[PDB]
Amino acid sequence: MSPILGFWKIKGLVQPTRLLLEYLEEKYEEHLYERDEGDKWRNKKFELGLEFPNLPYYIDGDVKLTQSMAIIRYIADKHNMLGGCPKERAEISMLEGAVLDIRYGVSRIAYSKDFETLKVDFLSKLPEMLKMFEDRLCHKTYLNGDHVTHPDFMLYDALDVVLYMDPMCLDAFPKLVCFKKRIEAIPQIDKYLKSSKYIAWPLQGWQAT
Amino acid sequence: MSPILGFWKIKGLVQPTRLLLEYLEEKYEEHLYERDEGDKWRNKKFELGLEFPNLPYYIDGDVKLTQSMAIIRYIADKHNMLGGCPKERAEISMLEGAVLDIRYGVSRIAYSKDFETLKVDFLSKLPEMLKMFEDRLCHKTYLNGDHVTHPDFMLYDALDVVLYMDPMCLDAFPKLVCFKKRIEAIPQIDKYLKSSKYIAWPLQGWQAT
Ligand SMILES: N[C@H](CCC(=O)N[C@@H](CS)C(=O)NCC(=O)O)C(=O)O
Ligand SMILES: N[C@H](CCC(=O)N[C@@H](CS)C(=O)NCC(=O)O)C(=O)O
Repeated sequence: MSPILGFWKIKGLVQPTRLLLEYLEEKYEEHLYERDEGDKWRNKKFELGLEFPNLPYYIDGDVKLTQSMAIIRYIADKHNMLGGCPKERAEISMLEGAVLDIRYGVSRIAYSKDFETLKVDFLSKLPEMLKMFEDRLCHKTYLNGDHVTHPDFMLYDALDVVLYMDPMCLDAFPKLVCFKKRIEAIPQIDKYLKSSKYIAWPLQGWQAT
Repeated sequence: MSPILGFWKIKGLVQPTRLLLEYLEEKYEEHLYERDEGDKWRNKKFELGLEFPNLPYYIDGDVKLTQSMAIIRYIADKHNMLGGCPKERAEISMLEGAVLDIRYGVSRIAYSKDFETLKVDFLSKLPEMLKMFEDRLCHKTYLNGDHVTHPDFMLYDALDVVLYMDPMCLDAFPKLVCFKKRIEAIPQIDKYLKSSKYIAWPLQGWQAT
């Protein structure tokens, strides 16, 4: 059959994956659970055949995956986009785990209570990470070269997110602010963001702060 | 030259990498910073040539990597151990991101203050993850088959850790308790754990709780 991706109905960690799939004009159906269907899940949580039930999940009829990072890499690997050799592949991973630092850093807090108190403690160190990227896209169109690569989409995420936390963190960093438009300027990505399938909110679990 | 790995002087996220390297009888020198040398770092933090300075780092004279996960995968990829095809590689990733859930879950708290209060909230959900593994090693010697694979070592980590947090979480889960001995029963892994290079404490940043 044609790919079946599932996860809640938000952005969390599936979005980067959404964008990528979309970017490759891939065919896929979505299983979305609401703010109240939190049990509709609890039921099929096993019925599916995942050796590691969790969210999001992906069934290829060729595979049954859990773990968000594993899902996106797969979709990638099925397009040569993972690498060419040890050196390059470990380079995207580096880029990968780099974009992560931001994102996870965004939730290791967002759910807690001292947000307004811990975000400050984050925002102090935020720019030191962001800039690193800046220097990357200085003489490059996308984090790796002329071709795209999932990390590009994963970054487009961290950014869209942070920019709700403080729409100024990117001024000092110009090239990044172009990377965003550059991405949002890919036909594919456009057709999506302007349609119905696009989830504009929330960024995490409805429960979050 | 011969590989050069660096990180603080603890376990954190480098250990799984340590074990693996050791397992492959690889040659490598270690850059270890003490509890007070927290500035000895701050200096070379850039002097090195990492496009994404952070800890741990690895210089192959072929590459300069940051991001712990990227480092271990590399060492792996340089031994066919990463996969064979899309399906299998995304399977180790799944196993990968699975072992992660435990470990990170162990620090998203360990540093905070309500440990003794949040660990309970963790330990309630711990077994639901652990068991998943249990069912994996039921009819297998290691998380993937007869051959080893880095995730095996990453798990041997989560375990050695948790078992300081509550030495009973594994009783109900027998096969895992064998996996531990099974691992600690690899000549290589033995020669290490019983030597000087082995770091027995702490599991995280000295600062931690
Ligand atoms: N580290 C994540 C683990 C998943 C996770 O944290 N999932 C959340 C999304 S906010 C979900 O609620 N999980 C389902 C569950 O707890 O059973 C991954 O690789 O997918
Ligand atoms: N997600 C980690 C990022 C690193 C991290 O959290 N590193 C800690 C180890 S406890 C270190 O202190 N980082 C150095 C720094 O902040 O400059 C990775 O992939 O390596």
